[PDB]
Amino acid sequence: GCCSDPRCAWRC
Repeated sequence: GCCSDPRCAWRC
């Protein structure tokens, strides 16, 4: 999950 994974979570 984007919002879960820190490397994606910033985009969320």
